[PDB]
Amino acid sequence: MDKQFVAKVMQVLNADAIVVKLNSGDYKTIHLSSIRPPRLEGENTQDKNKKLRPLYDIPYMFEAREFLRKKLIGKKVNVTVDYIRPASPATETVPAFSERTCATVTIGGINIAEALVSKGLATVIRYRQDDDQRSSHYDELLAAEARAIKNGKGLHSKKEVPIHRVADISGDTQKAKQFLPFLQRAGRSEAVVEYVFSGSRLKLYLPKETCLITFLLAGIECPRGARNLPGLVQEGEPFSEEATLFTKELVLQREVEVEVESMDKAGNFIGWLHIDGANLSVLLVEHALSKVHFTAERSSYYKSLLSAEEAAKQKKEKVWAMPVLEEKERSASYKPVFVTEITDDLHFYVQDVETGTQLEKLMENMRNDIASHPPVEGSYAPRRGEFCIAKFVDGEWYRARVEKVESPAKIHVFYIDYGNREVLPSTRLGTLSPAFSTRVLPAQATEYAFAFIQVPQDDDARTDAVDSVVRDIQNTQCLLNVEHLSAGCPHVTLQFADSKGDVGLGLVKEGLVMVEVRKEKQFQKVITEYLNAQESA
Repeated sequence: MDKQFVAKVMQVLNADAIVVKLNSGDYKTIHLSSIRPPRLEGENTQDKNKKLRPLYDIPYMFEAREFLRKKLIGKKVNVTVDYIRPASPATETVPAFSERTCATVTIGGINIAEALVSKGLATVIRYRQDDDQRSSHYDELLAAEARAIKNGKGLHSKKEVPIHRVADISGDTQKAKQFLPFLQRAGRSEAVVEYVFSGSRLKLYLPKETCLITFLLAGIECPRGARNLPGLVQEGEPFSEEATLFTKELVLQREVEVEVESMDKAGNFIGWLHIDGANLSVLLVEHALSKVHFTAERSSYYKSLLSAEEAAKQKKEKVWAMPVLEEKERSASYKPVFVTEITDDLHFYVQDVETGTQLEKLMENMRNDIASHPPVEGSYAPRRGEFCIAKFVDGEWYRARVEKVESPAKIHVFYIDYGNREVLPSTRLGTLSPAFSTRVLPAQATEYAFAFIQVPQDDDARTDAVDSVVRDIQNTQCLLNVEHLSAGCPHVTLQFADSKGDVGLGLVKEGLVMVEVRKEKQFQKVITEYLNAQESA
């Protein structure tokens, strides 16, 4: 990093630091040289044990953060690094050894640290040795402190300390229901974006109600992120990361206006966010970082959304756009699994036989809980990627994940413990209680493919291969051995529980499928075995 540079302020980190974006595109956290933000170090706060919120509980911290935010957010500042501390001595830091790049930050001729100090919103560090590194405008900082003292400002004031009371109904369903009608009736409410969870979900501060809420953008579907929950590991939807950054760079810590239309089961309010005359839902669609949802159809913003989506789709970009390690010995470790579903593209789902009892126990517990607390028919509008419970054709409830929301009557779900898919009406869906989520029992179904064989490209040929497998192993216990991973799901070999005959090899024997050769040494023998079968077919 250079000693001097001009950079754009992306976030105000409390009262003594900011995050800037360099011309190179990199982000840097910069602390203000020779000043300390207000801190509660030295005072007892047992009354706030594990409930202390620095922004609101530290004397003058809110005032300092707001002064900096209003003056700098989204602006270009002139920076000159004065010194670097290898490890901050502050009591609370993350991590325990945290470097601090300390600089003089100026804009329009105003030294930011000097301005904070003059208002008593920061204090000047005193140095024991004249050789200690300090701000290059140190004398000006001390002059500012004299003014703060003279005028009794901020931390130098003798007046009663200003108290800040801020309610927080973030992701709280019962509390959200209490506020919904009021927020809907208020029309456009002023708010400050405090956090951005993704391209479309944010945490907002509403000054008029001195309350914090979580908010989801209406009328669109924004790409979801990665997952690595128990039994569910996958990359995020395309451009989920860029969408988040788009929203962060545009609205983080900006004053915006929001219209609340409804709320979801998680306590998130759903509505429209307006920033400097623009509609965020429309902007995301315009930049091809989200798509229009059917909920937008009855909205006055529908035309703008369609126009944006039209231009985005024409560009055909963004949302509209394997060898393995060689090993000496081949795996060979067959374990009992229960094959539940065979897919049309010759893939299949299985459950671990060893945990079958755990799934049974969970289903009894969950279904008994559902029987006691029946989901309200039609009061649930699922969001893509959300977990839920779904009522299958057998009339029983199962854990599921929403994969696509076509309309209120057509919700595409995936039964996470079995592997089958179904299109159902929202009336046959309900919320999945935390007590029965993957936090308690992992998703039980795992997707696998046959190793060493090529899935027929010819529909009729593939259908015949699938029918054979369904007939031979669907809904039966088999032995499975993981051979290797792929760009998709893992490839395995299956053996019949009794004869222990290789299921995939059998498809080769019958001439239903061709062999897919692997180059890795561990498969030297098995590839010859498969190629021989193919020859004799």
